[PDB]
Amino acid sequence: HIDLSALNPELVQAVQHVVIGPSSLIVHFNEVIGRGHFGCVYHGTLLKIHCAVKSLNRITDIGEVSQFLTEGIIMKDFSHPNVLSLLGICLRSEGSPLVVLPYMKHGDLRNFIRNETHNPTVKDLIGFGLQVAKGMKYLASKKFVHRDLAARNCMLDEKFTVKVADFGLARDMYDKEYYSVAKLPVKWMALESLQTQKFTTKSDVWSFGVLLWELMTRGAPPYPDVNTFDITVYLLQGRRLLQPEYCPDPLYEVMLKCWHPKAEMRPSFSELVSRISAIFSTFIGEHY
Ligand SMILES: CN1CCN(c2cnc3cc(C(F)(F)F)cc(-c4cccc(O)c4)c3n2)CC1
Repeated sequence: HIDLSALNPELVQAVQHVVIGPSSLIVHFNEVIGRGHFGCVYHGTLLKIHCAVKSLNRITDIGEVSQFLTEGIIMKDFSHPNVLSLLGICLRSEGSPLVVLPYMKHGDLRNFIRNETHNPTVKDLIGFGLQVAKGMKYLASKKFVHRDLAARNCMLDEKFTVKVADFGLARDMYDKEYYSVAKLPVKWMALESLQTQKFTTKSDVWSFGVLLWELMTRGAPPYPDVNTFDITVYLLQGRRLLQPEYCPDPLYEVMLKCWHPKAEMRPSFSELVSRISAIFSTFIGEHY
């Protein structure tokens, strides 16, 4: 039970445009979409917009709630077609605060590409990669470092638009099996992050490379037989993930660039969009 009467009335005024009235949102607590460490996600309907609603169970304090509000306002103004949007936040006199997010029909991108009901083409796969690159170009422009880029942390909507997710108020550990313990996604991490536990846009690029390998393999696990404690040495020896069977040569060249051991020699996300755009354009799709 969070004491809403204690919130500063001026902060409450400043946050209003992120705020969703309890009266405008039905949460279907019956219908669980999924869960992370920080909370369960439920189907909801927003005044009718099908949405995903996440109950942030580790907000207890009034101080915490006030930070949450300010974070919501900040994150609400992020806006790009390949970055997950924050629809709003909802505070309740009982229960944890709620984060309202668009519903993503096709779930996470790793599960989609592993699903036997769908058969994306090589072009579709490259296209997913390009879309992540565009969304990351946007985040990097805002000086926002993801720190956990991976196919499992991108979502797919009904139009097969990819949205970079798992950041801001949606940040969580949703599948613990890919993190080693401070839980680290070691098989996605840049060589220097393994050594220092610091992350930058240049380390996001490295992870993006691994993501592109996940895409082109249709969701193979990276380095499954290299132990967590051996991966730094493996990478120091210059060894990398092998070219996927259906990955075009220039696209594997792009991946190797992303895994350069000198962070400063990796491409920018702008250069990735450029390079992947070109490679994408060499494939004929259904209508163009
Ligand atoms: C059967 N599938 C039907 C679509 N599914 C959807 C649809 N939209 C989601 C939106 C979000 C968002 F971040 F926006 F809150 C989050 C999830 C999601 C949340 C936790 C685990 C997970 O794996 C997925 C969504 N999961 C999954 C299950």
